[PDB]
Amino acid sequence: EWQENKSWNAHFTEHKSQGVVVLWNENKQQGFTNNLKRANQAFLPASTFKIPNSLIALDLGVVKDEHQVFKWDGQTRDIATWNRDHNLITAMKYSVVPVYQEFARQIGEARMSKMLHAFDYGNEDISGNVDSFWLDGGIRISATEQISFLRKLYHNKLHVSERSQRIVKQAMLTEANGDYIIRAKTGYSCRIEPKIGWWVGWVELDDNVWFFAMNMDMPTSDGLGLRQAITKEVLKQEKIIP
Amino acid sequence: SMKEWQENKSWNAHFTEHKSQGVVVLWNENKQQGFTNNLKRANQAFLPASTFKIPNSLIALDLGVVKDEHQVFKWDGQTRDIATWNRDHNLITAMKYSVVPVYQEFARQIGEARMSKMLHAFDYGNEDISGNVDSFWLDGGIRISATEQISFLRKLYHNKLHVSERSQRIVKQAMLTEANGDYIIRAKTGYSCRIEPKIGWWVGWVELDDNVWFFAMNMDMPTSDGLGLRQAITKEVLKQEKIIP
Ligand SMILES: [Ca+2]
Ligand SMILES: [Cl-]
Repeated sequence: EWQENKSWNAHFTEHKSQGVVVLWNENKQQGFTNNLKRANQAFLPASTFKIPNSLIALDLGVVKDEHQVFKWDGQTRDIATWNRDHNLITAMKYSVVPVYQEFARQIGEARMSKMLHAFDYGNEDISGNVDSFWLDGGIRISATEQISFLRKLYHNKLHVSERSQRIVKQAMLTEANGDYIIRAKTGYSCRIEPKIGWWVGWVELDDNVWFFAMNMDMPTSDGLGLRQAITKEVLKQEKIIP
Repeated sequence: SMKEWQENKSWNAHFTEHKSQGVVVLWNENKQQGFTNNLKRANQAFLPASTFKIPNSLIALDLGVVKDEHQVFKWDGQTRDIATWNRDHNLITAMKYSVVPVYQEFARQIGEARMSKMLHAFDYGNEDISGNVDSFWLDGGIRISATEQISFLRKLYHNKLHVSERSQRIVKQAMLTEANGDYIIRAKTGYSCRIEPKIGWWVGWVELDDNVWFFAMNMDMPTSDGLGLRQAITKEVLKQEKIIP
């Protein structure tokens, strides 16, 4: 079931914003959120789509392994970290859109649609550019739907090879210490209103796993760090992390 | 500057500062070159102690003794000195807390014949497991040097060991120790505390955006009070060489 804890809204309004956090306790099969309506509202996934895009590119052989080098095309884009060679690990880390646009072109519309239907990923609608539909096209996915998809990935239940799922979970690694491991992906939907930031993933503990998906209003890029900061505030307050 | 192995005695100051002695060995994967404060000790073979949990994990996975990283190894109900051992574990947490009893059971199930054959294929150390099948890495005959640990770890990193790619990916997951926006460390600690010379170990690697740095260190450990020096001295070297900030 789901519990709504409206008191968590303060975590957003104290930053002059609005948003949703969704938590899932895997051992207890219990969900929590500050806002049930928005937890189930579907938005563009923006660069959180790099999780399914990575899986499809690996399973089909577009990407051989996490070491294959994708050479910079020599065109200088706005984010300096994009203007260099990458592998799957660093393309995820710096959210290198052009590398993933090339993945999508090579996958093709037909195979992309077939795979997203098999994943049950959002509204499964890739209209718009084959190479940008997750940024300004027709695909929409909610925070609760992100949890469902991530749970399948965590348990190697998606209809792609076990190897592809293990490689993407490695590439999602974001933080690790003696208390917890976070595997996750950020997103920033900055073209189509409502402009929002995403953070989706999970926290591995010794004894349990907490899945999470959050999004928040993002009228400018100045607030992007609040995606992880707000989430961690909630995790700390609830004694999931120290 | 073309030498495969180069001695840099300036790192000794990190040992001297902590009234300690030992060896740090680094390997720059992009440049295929190595660095150490003590070439002689870098090539001296010691009991691996709990750094042996890396090969032991690989063998148990590949033979099916361990199904995967979620299988639960129930506590046998016997209360031992390290409190974190006295509970149920999986591969991730058994590696993290270095739960010896779990891996002793692994070794008994693998058996001496299959254990010997696998270490031979791994070319691991002196490949000699005389002693108890269940404790030879703690007080038996197997010995491995720091440079030999590097070579073995490089094989693991590239999935070049003879076991399945899946077994190798799982163990590399279980070796995860630290990760942030600057680096990822996959490593395993050890403490040889039964047979002289008593020593501590830390072996593994540091993943950067555009390179990997393998490391293996051991140091004299007359009592357990200095165990934190294994990571501290290693990190002091990594900082001096600008590998981590
Ligand atoms: Ca595959
Ligand atoms: Cl990992």
